[PDB]
Amino acid sequence: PRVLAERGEGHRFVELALRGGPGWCDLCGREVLRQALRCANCKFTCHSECRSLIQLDCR
Ligand SMILES: [Zn+2]
Ligand SMILES: [Zn+2]
Repeated sequence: PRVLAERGEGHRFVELALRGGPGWCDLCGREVLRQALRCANCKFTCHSECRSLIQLDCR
């Protein structure tokens, strides 16, 4: 249903619905449990708590 995503003044980060499929924090390279934030706009599927550490602008 949710077609629009909170773009904001920077990264969009598309919440990866982990309802059966795992997620790998491309940033670090480990396994992600929580709704990993995947900024397909430039970055990738990063860890939820890691998103706060990523202060990069939307390339
Ligand atoms: Zn971005
Ligand atoms: Zn991480």
